[PDB]
Amino acid sequence: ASRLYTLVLVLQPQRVLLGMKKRGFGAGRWNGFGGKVQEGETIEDGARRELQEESGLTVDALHKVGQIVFEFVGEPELMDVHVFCTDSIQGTPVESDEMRPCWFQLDQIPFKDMWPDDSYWFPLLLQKKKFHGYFKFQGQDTILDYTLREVDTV
Ligand SMILES: Nc1nc(SCCc2ccccc2)c2[nH]cnc2n1
Repeated sequence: ASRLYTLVLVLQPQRVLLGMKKRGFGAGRWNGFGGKVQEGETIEDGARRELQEESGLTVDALHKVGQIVFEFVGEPELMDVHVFCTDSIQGTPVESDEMRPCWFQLDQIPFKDMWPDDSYWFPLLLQKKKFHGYFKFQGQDTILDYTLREVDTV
């Protein structure tokens, strides 16, 4: 029992783009751009769709960099999140109803105002390593169990 989601990180040589989530799931935390994958689109098409909806950006190419599975206590469906990276983007990011975008220097990442699992795997993304992760949550703040490894194929 699982459902597909996407997450996109725009990572340039000296900065990374994050959005402050204004409503819905994860509101009040900085994150990459993404959401549910729809019927009739590929996983990559869904990532591009969410990036455009939430920031206005389009891209030449997306690269697969990780997979993370989330379990929330008392929720029947696991979340299967496919994580993508890009350097080159097309456009200037703008605010949407869902997200307020800002650039961050790579030594000033706001981990205290991010999902707690990001402190574990985001460092691997910044180091350009591919990864598989699993995190079990009780509510939105408490990690009960986790696994994390580097992989050769995402
Ligand atoms: N960084 C991060 N992201 C997510 S969900 C990302 C994808 C998403 C899904 C549904 C609505 C909008 C966005 C997380 N969940 C639990 N820990 C987490 N960490």
